[PDB]
Amino acid sequence: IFGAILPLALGALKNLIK
Repeated sequence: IFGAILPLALGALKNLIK
């Protein structure tokens, strides 16, 4: 759940900034 959504988004972020 949140412990899976929060981390996922945390990565998507890296996929945005790089």
